[PDB]
Order: sequence, then C-alpha cells, then structure tokens
Amino acid sequence: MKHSLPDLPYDYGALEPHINAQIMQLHHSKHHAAYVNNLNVTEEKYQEALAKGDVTAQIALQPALKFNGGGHINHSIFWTNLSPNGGGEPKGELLEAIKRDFGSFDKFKEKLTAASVGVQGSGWGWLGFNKERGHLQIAACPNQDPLQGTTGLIPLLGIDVWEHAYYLQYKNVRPDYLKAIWNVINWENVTERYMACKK
Amino acid sequence: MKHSLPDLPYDYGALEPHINAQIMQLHHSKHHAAYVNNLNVTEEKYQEALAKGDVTAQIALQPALKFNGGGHINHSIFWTNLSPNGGGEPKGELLEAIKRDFGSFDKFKEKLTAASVGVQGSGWGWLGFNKERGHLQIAACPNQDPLQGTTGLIPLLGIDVWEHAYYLQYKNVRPDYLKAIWNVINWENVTERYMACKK
Amino acid sequence: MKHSLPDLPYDYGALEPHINAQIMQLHHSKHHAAYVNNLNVTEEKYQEALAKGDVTAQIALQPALKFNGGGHINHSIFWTNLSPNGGGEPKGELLEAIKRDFGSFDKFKEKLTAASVGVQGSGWGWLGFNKERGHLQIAACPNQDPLQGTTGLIPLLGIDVWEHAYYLQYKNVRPDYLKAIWNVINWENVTERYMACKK
Amino acid sequence: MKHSLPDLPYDYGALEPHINAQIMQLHHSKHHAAYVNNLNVTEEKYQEALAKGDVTAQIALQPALKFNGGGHINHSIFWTNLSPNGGGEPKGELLEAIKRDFGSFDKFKEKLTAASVGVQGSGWGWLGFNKERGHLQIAACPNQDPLQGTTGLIPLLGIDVWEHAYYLQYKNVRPDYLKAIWNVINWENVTERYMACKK
Ligand SMILES: [Mn+3]
Ligand SMILES: [Mn+3]
Ligand SMILES: [Mn+3]
Ligand SMILES: [Mn+3]
Repeated sequence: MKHSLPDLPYDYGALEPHINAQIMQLHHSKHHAAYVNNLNVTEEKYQEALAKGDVTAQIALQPALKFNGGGHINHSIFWTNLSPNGGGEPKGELLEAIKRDFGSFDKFKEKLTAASVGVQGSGWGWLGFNKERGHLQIAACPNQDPLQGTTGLIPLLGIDVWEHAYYLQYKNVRPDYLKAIWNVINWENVTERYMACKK
Repeated sequence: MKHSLPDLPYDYGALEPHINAQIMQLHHSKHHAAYVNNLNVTEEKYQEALAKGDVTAQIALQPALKFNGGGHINHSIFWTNLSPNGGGEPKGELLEAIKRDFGSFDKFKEKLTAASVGVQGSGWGWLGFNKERGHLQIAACPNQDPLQGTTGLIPLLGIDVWEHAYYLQYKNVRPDYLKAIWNVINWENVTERYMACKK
Repeated sequence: MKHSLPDLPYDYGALEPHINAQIMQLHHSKHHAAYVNNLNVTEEKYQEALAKGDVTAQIALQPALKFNGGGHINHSIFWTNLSPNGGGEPKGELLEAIKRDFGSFDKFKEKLTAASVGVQGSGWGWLGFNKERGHLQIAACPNQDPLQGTTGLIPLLGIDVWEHAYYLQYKNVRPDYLKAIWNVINWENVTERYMACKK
Repeated sequence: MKHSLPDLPYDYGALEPHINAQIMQLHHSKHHAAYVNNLNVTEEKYQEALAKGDVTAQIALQPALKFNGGGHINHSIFWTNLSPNGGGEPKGELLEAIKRDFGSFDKFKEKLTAASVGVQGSGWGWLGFNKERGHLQIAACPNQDPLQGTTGLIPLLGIDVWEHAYYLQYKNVRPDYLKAIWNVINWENVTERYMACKK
C-alpha cells in the first residue's frame, strides 16, 4: 500500500477570486506531489532500517518522515476543507458545539484567525476535536507537523499559512488571505469530520 | 537608542534579473520594516517587565523578541551580503580559509546550497566563523533565529530561504533561487566581516 | 529586582515520612538557591544588553533566564503546595470544578499522575486554569519551563518530577513518589489560587 | 529485531570508589532495562503502523522511539567507556588528534567538563568525531537524544549527566561526579572507536 497524490475535487480555478488558480495549481501539483513522493521514498528507507533494527537510521529519518508525512496528511485534508460552494456558517450540531465552546461563530473565527496569523514562520491553524474532553479546541502547528500525531486532537478544519499558500495573491498581508478563505470553507466536510468523532 | 530600518545600498532593481525589484521592495520595505517596529514594541514591553521583575512577562515575550529581533539582525546583514557588482569568487585570506576548511570554493558552494535547500520550513543558511576553533563553519537556522545569539558563530554570509525571498520569481523551485544568488554575492562585504574576526 | 530565596513555611522534615528531610533541604537550600542566584546574575546581564541595544546578547541570555527564572517560579509555588496538614480531598468550589472538568477526584488524580509519570527527562506536572476557556487543564512542562509564561495557564498545583525531587527516597520508582505526594498536598493553597482566577 | 540488555563487562562495584555499586546496579538493571523493554514495545507498534500506512501513528511514536531507542544506544556505549583499569591519559593517534583539535589533553578535559556541567536538565556530554570535517568535536545532547542519529557525529566518549547517574553519591554537585569519572574512562575503547572512524 503506497500513498498517492489525491485528485482535487474541483477545477484549479473553482475558488477564484478568493484563491487564484496559479496558487491552487502550484500548491497541489508541485508542493503536495513532492511530499507524497518523498514520504514514499522515506518509508522505504525506514522499512529497511526497522528490519535491521538500525535505530540510528530510524532516528535520523524521523524529521523527513514527519515533514513529508505531515505534508501529505495536511494538504489532503486541506483540499476537502475548501469548496466552490462553501462559505457561510455551519448548521446543526456543529454550529451548536461552536457556540457552546467559543461563545459565537464570530468569536471562533476571531480565535482561529488569531492562531493562524500568529504562526511565526510556516505552519497551520486548526480547529480540532479533543476526544478526551469531548469539546472543540483551537491549536497551531509548525511547518508540516500534523495535528493528530503530535497533539492527539482530531483535525476538523485546517488553514495552511505557509507563504506558498497566499503570497502570489496577497503578498505579505496574511490577514487578507484569512479574510478571503472564509468564503470557500466547506462546512459540510467540516461537519462530516466532526460527526465521525461523536457516536 | 531605538533600532531603525536601514536604507538599502542600491536601487530595488539593481539585482535584476537574479532577484527582481518586487521581491526586493517587498522583502525590505514590508517584511524588514515590520520586524524592526515590532522589535521596538517588544523591547518596551520587556523593559517595563524587567524593571518590575515580572519574570512571567519576560518569558512570555521571548519568542516575540527572538523572532522580530532576529529578523532585524538577519535582513540587515543580508542586504550587505548582496551587491549589483558582486558575484565571482573571493580572494586573499578568505579564499584561502575556504579552500582550507572546505576543500575548494565549489565544495563550499555545494555545502551551503545543501544546507539552505535542506531547511524544512522557513529559515536561513549561513557561512559562519567559529571563534573557539578559529575556522569557518556552515550552519542552518529556523525561522528568524539569529546565528550568533543561538550558536555563538559569527555570521559571514546569510541566505534567506523564506518563501517570500524567492517565490514570486522562482515559485517552489528553491534550487533555482540558490543558483542565481551566487551572481550577486558581495564577497567584499563577506571578506570584511571575516577579517574583523581575526586579529 | 534582586530576587530572593523564600523561607520555607515549615521545617524541612515536616513532610516525613512522605518526603524526607534531606530531599527538602537539598531541594530548597541548594537547588532552588542556585536558580535564584543565577536568575539575579542573568537579569543583570540582560539589563545591560537592553541598554546598549545588543539584541544578540538578549537572545543569547534567553535559555538562562527561562531555566533559572522558571526554576524560581516553579519551586516557590511548589513549596506552598505542600503542607504537613495537607492531603485528603478538596472541598467547596474547587472540588466542584474538578468534578465538572474531570469527572471525579479519582480520575483527576489518575490523569495528573499519568501526566507527571509520562514526562521524559526533567520537568513538572501541573494542574492549571485556562482563563480563556474557564476550566481546569492538566499540563506537563519540560525542564524548568514555567506554566504561565509558556502556556498562558494559571498554575494551581505543580509536581516536580526532576529526579532530585525523589531519587534519594524512591530511587527510579517515580510512581511511588507520585502516590506519596498526594499525602502532603496543601489543598487550602490550591483553593486560594483557584479562587484568585475567578472574579 | 528484539533488542536485549547487554551484560556488563565488569562487576557492578568495580568502579568504586569513583562510582559506587548501587548507582551502577540501578543504572544498568533498572534504567537501561526499561529503555530496552520499551524500545521493543515501541518497535512492534511502529512495524504495524508502517504495514497499514498509518502515518499518524508512525509520527505519534517518534518521541518514544527516540527517547527509549537513544537510551539503549547511549547506555550501551557508556558502559564500554568505563573500566576499573581506566583513567590516565590516552596515547598514540587519539592523543595526537586531541592535541591537534583541542590544544592539549587538559583543555579537552576542561571543555568536555563544561559541556557536561552546562546541560540544563537531563542529557549527555559527548566527545564525537565529525566525518565531514575529519576532526573531533564536543557536543551535548538533551534527554536521551543520541549523538549520531541527531547530529551525524560518531560517538567516542559519552558522559551521562542525568541525575540518576550521580545523585546518590555526589548529590547536586555535578562537578564532583565529572571530576571523578575521568578516573574510570576506558581510553582503550575510546581509541578503538576513533580508529574505526578512520580508513
Ligand atoms: Mn501548503
Ligand atoms: Mn526574509
Ligand atoms: Mn526541583
Ligand atoms: Mn543514564
């Protein structure tokens, strides 16, 4: 079982004018493609190392596995979090959980925006689900470090704040990108990840 | 004594076609300007905190100080490392030190290139001077973490590999940026930092 | 400011047989004492660096300030968290907050124990208060990194799991130390810190 | 592979009075033993994760693999670095390499001592070999992070400065432990590791 680059559920230009086709094409077809290939390359090296019990080689490979493995996980989620039919507000139990845990939908937007803009360097802003406490929680992750593997939280909604995610369009003004991305959020997908946690 | 944004020693377009004016203008007039202002803001908060002995406030501010303080230091060095009259190879004692410590000028280029391309996320590649051992040394730093404050090495030549340093021109192909930047290296300035370490 | 080593609120042997007098004496009069002395030394150097605008020197000092500064913060709270009159269970609003957020007092005990035993290397287990969410939260911190300065949580109860906190008595068996320490928790102080977080 | 706890090359009390038998026995039969058992447990979980392509699970396991894996690597070298027949100074090519790279044996001793005493929290001091530059190098590592896996340096001589390595005998006075340990260094083994690095 090899990992593969998933096809995008929409055309590269489907999110215009909020995210233009050139960013989407570069972000998906160059960046994500590289993470999955290097993940596959890295897993073969680690697979060899684990069989020989070469702990030094296993440990030397951990950054490459985390970096490329996280990149694959994160972008694969990210594409599903966006939709040309998205935007607006969530409904039903997710909306009620957000009001419950954050006060209002607007306060949640403020807190996730603040977490994303506050990332020093490259990283991600997340809405996550805390299985232990049974409530929603906002977290930020550096580089391509994935949410669940490093915090235990189930990822619901991720915001890529790597400069390659917005720079061609918004240059250094990260707040403009965060403002625009709310217009294409696929709350149906966010809701489906959330409902899968509860039973 | 307040920190200030230094003027560039050349026109925004002086490094064309290797680095185009739009990157230089954005990199200097937006990014660097923000680091120095936030550094000044952060120092006032810390200056208050240190007077009251509020250790919690001092510690809470450390990331902001390191991030914005490093950004100011790094870019201020970076501008001097580039020149429209640069490129080529160094001469004199610096050239001899490089052959001595790295084998050849081309091997040094390979090693600094590899360190820079290998940065996962945002960071810097450096040629530094090890005062303790008295030789040259290559190091990589994450985000805006400055070389001397965190490693003890004296910075000689820095390569900004933040995506805002190349993405508008070279997109995701960081190796193309590293190849081009060798054409505008100010070896005179690199030499002057190096000679200041020796006595 | 010139920080000072606080006097202990009890005799070094007051917690026997749960924590023996030699640990308390070494932990207070040698270990804590060293952090205070080095904190004062570190703060003096930092004040000079800030006056000259030496950003490099400020950044070089951050590990010593956080480590020794945190050590002072952490132990000063820790001593107030213990009492020969301690142990048992809390009452009133703190007990109700624990039931709300953790289910029961026993489950809180199990989770804080797990957080403390799970620390890899040197560090601390904490019960803290999250002002943003208005609930209790368990956290672990590495080395002497202090809870509030690095996480924003208000410390209520801290467990030092540096080996110097137990090794003379409990050797490598950290669970025995954790089981014993519940017997000397000053729940009256934990209650006062919690009430101070509320309006 | 199924890693195993290595037999000690000497009696637990063979290094008295420099390192007492109780530390050696606890350090070998409890501390090292725990790393091996948890390493085998951790490797089994990782093999399953790799088979299912569960990248999240692979990443969640990295801290346990590095910590317990490094603990096995580090202590296995450490035991071979000590000998009742040890102490004194090295001879031959190792002694000459030290003079070349550090000036004198005494200065090497001062610097490795400083590197070991300067570790904040748990960790190790190392003399290592840098294959790239072809010279000796002093490094410190946190917790059980292993030298070669995280830095690329070949370990020659390691100093465990976890408190469990000295506290029963030397209490908080790490310099006394460091001064004493020179008396039991197996320079014959250090020499064999160094020669193995050369062609
Ligand atoms: Mn991305
Ligand atoms: Mn830059
Ligand atoms: Mn302590
Ligand atoms: Mn040990």
